[PDB]
Amino acid sequence: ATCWQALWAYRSYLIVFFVPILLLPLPILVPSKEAYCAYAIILMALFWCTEALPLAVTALFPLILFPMMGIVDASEVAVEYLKDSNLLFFGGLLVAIAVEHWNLHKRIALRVLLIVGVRPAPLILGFMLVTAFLSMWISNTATSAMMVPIAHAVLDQLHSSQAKHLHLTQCMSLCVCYSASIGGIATLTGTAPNLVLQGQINSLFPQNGNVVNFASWFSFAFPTMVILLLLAWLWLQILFLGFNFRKNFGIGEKMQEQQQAAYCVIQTEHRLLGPMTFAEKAISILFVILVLLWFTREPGFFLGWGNLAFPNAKGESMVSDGTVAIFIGIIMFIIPSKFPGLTQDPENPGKLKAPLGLLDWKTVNQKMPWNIVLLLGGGYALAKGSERSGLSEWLGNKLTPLQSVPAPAIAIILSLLVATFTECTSNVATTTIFLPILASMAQAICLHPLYVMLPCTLATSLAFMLPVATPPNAIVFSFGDLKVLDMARAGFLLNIIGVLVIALAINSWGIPLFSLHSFPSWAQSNTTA
Amino acid sequence: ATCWQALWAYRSYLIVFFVPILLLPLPILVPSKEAYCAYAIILMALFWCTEALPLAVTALFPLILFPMMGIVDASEVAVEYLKDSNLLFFGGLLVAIAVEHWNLHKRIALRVLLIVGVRPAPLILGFMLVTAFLSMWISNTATSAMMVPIAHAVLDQLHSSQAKHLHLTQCMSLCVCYSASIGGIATLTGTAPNLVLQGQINSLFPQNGNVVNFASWFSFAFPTMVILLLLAWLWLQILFLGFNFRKNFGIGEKMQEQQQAAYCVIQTEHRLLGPMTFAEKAISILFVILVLLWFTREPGFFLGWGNLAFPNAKGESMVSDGTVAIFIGIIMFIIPSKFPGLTQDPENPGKLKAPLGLLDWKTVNQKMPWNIVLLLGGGYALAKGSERSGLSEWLGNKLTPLQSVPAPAIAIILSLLVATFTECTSNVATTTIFLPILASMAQAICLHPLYVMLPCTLATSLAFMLPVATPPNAIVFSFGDLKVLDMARAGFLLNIIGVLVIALAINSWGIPLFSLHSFPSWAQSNTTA
Ligand SMILES: CCCCCCCCCCCCCCCCCC(=O)OC[C@H](COP(=O)(O)O)OC(=O)CCCCCCCCCCCCCCCCC
Ligand SMILES: CCCCCCCCCCCCCCCCCC(=O)OC[C@H](COP(=O)(O)O)OC(=O)CCCCCCCCCCCCCCCCC
Ligand SMILES: CC(C)CCC[C@@H](C)[C@H]1CC[C@H]2[C@@H]3CC=C4C[C@@H](OC(=O)CCC(=O)O)CC[C@]4(C)[C@H]3CC[C@]12C
Ligand SMILES: CC(C)CCC[C@@H](C)[C@H]1CC[C@H]2[C@@H]3CC=C4C[C@@H](OC(=O)CCC(=O)O)CC[C@]4(C)[C@H]3CC[C@]12C
Ligand code: NA
Ligand code: NA
Repeated sequence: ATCWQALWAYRSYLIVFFVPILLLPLPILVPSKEAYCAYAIILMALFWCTEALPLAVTALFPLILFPMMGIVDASEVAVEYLKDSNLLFFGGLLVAIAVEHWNLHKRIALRVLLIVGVRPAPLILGFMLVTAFLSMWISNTATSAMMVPIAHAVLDQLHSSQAKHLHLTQCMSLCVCYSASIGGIATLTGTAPNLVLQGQINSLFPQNGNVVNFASWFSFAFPTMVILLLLAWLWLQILFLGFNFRKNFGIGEKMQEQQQAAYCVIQTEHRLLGPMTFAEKAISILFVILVLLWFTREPGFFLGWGNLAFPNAKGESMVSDGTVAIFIGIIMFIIPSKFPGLTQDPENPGKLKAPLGLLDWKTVNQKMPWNIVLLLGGGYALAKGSERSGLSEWLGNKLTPLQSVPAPAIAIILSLLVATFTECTSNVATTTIFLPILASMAQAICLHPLYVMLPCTLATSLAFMLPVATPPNAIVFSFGDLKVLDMARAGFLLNIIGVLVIALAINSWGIPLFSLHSFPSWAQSNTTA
Repeated sequence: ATCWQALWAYRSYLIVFFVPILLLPLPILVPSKEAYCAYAIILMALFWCTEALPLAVTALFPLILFPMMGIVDASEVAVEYLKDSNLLFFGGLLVAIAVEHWNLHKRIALRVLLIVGVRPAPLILGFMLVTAFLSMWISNTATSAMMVPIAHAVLDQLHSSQAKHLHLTQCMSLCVCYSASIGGIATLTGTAPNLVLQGQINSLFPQNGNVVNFASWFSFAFPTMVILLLLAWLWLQILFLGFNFRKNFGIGEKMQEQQQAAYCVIQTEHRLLGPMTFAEKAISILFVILVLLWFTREPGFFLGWGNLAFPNAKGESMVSDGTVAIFIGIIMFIIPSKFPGLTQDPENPGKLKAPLGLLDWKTVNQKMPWNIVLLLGGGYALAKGSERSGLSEWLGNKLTPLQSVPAPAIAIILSLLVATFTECTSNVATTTIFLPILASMAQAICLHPLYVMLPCTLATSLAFMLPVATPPNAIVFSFGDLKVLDMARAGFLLNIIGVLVIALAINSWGIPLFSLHSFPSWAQSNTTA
């Protein structure tokens, strides 16, 4: 009896000791570098899902596993842990720390609740719609980095105004996370695999006639985005709240009048705030300026300030979104938090004292999620180890004996495999590798390309199970009120739903506007006929 | 009156606003990329010395300055902020956090004080000798990362046993910092520019006869190290303590018997500790194993375990010192801090609870100096911007019209310039660039190489003014009780002392054992005669 409670109390130590031993037949029986990288991937996924170690400690495992298995040496694996996206997260969290420190987050959360109201499922739908609209035009990482702290502030105000809590918290966190990545598929400039697909079409089949452009991508990918967003909202609401759809929408007495009480509490808390202080006004202006600079830097469909000022030899911007975030975060240290804020010096009773800035270093040190910086870096290191061991090439060359399958099932199997492989590795390198293989495979069996290239492009964006794929999937672990098992349990079904929605969009309304029953003349080579 | 105290209270804001404006004639009047990188260097040095901003905030300035001046784009400047040396610092600080959390640091500090005694100048000399002996054989960063927390613990125990304090603290911090870099010059494998010099001699002048080897480097560079260490001890003791040399050595009554009181207090505090706990024994064993693995990984003069296991195609180690540090730090999370430590669960009154590890994440998050990680990264970014703008090449090509100078003054001017340029940039890239220029310059004027190549190699190691050069110079800012102006004030004279000691060693006992009055036959080309 107690000898089983001793083993159940020690379960993390038993997992950490026994899971690496049980996977040893994969590197022992198959002596290859692809097998070693697969060992590292499966081990890190199991350690993240069981939470046997902290997240940031599991994230440091490529630093010891990749040099001593021979994939890549220590100096080359160490420069993967701070890229530009990781710095964009750091810079956005500086602004969020400043917003919370001067009580602007309470004012924003109370205005949001006074506009939308206190009803769980419509409030979640409103956050999902705003996040998806923002990630059509700016980066997915920046959208996540400004939308996650706002949703956390709104949830805290809603839970204090009514005095379940944890399940509504998990639902709103995952809804913002998934909306930031779902909304990026709708525009051609919304996420990087879309531009990789346009470049590979123009490179592999010249004289295609610019068949993939802004309007033809929007006409195909906007209804897919809207259908997938509504299905994601419905499934997350079912999984975390009940099957009721009546207390979810707050309908009926014993719900209608216990919401007027919380709404009156919210009105009282909003009235109890005074006028805006100097720090709140300065941070509001800087926040608006940061979002406006993110819209106009490199919009893709017209020419931004990052193309006019600061171009490279190809006309692209040398300045990125992380640069603008670090710029605003640095400016916050040099602006005084109160302008005639001259305090008499207590340890020097003849001098005055200047006020602190909108940010000081000890607040930033206490409030920054350093473990998420390490988690994002560990994901990047896993992806580079996957592309340097030859595992991505080995997984790409498995899609070639998929030829002996009828055509609507080829795309479904392909989308399943591409979403699953993207859960381990990156998504831009997979789109770089997989598209020539698929283009040759479709040229072999007299099938139109973009019948297999479009589902492969759309499937790299819809991966929802692990924090290693797509930096939004890491950013929701910042406030520490969500487990990885919640994300995997919600994301496993959402991958399958995304696969089915892609199949509906490619077998209906994708066939007319791309002429997918034709085998066009710009795809003919000397091998076809 | 008060209108001057308002301006004096606001002096950091005035510095931050006015220093970038006053330096604008350098990029405006000289429109070049070398001038832009020099602007960034001078601006960051002024912001660090005035402490107008926090150290880690000034360290983030290459991320905004280098893409928007056109030196290097955002994605390439962002991957400079986490290299292997920065990770070695992180991994060593994990072990130091574990040592302090379980009160092993108090036991170590009390044993050190019971052995050495309570006398300031001999205790400082003992720390300097141990640090210099350790950095002859292992990395300078690892030596600094384990010696700085121990010295801090010893200073805290000494100041509590006597109840000035701050000046003795600054003296011991700078002494450990400077000893870690001074001791690395004595062996051929002690620091990386020495091996760069041996490789460049073997590459530029083949059939030299292996004139630079282990024994001939040790015979030249060991007395230089000992003389420079004694002069550094004397100068730091003069600058931070008094000119007395009698209260510094604790000699004479009113000092002799107020030290027996503190020594008896130290004996009482050591006796009041009990036996060692389980956590203290586990951390002591892991600390000894980590130091023994650092000695034997790649010793240079024999074959280590990193050459036998884990070699690359050239036989070098794919595993580094940072890998071993991260390995030990990861192991500390999985070892229980008490073995039958089964606590009855308070929030679940039918189950037990396993103990926490030797490290948990919230302790690491509260205690890690994240700002020093950012400071080391900002230094690496400054160095890469210096080598990509062409500023290092431009500073190298200035040493060529030094030909019209008598020979003992060429080496002195050269060592001054090389130490000053190393204060801004790195030291391995400067040794890579400057040695062919100096070798051709010495072939032009019938002068022996290694009369100019040896002072250039030795001068890149002795730079003591800024945290950007040599990662030990950043690691002493971890405990926040030292300003950059203290380091600059102490290091400015120590650079000149190092230059004079190098001149003494190259004009005495370097002339016999390298035959520096000969112009040998392996340096002749078709241009000489
Ligand atoms: C589509 C539904 C969306 C529901 C809302 C979910 C997303 C909310 C995102 C909020 C983003 C805030 C950005 C930061 C603003 C900085 C400026 C600032 O703080 O100034 C002080 C400002 C005013 O403070 P005050 O002076 O104390 O009132 O605070 C604010 O937070 C700005 C005002 C709130 C804006 C909410 C907009 C919501 C989106 C549209 C909702 C449409 C609902 C449709 C149904 C309506 C029925 C009537
Ligand atoms: C040359 C002068 C050097 C002066 C000392 C400055 C540098 C001190 C570095 C200390 C490094 C400690 C490494 C970590 C040890 C882990 C093991 C551990 O904690 O085990 C428990 C161990 C014993 O604890 P206990 O059981 O409570 O006594 O604690 C220790 O800290 C180890 C014992 C102290 C070692 C000090 C050695 C100092 C270097 C040689 C000094 C020579 C002085 C010449 C004049 C002598 C006059 C009589
Ligand atoms: C949490 C910390 C304590 C690490 C936990 C241990 C395991 C997760 C790792 C660390 C070291 C790894 C080993 C490092 C090196 C090797 C040798 C490697 O040997 C080969 O087959 C290479 C053959 C060749 O190079 O010719 C096989 C995998 C293995 C055993 C690895 C298996 C997985 C190990 C034991
Ligand atoms: C602390 C934060 C608010 C930054 C503080 C401002 C300055 C430290 C920096 C930031 C932007 C910098 C500018 C960025 C770009 C340029 C354009 C650059 O233009 C050229 O001469 C390039 C000519 C060419 O490319 O042909 C000259 C330097 C300058 C003014 C830089 C001068 C120094 C500035 C003003
Ligand atoms: Na986007
Ligand atoms: Na060394």
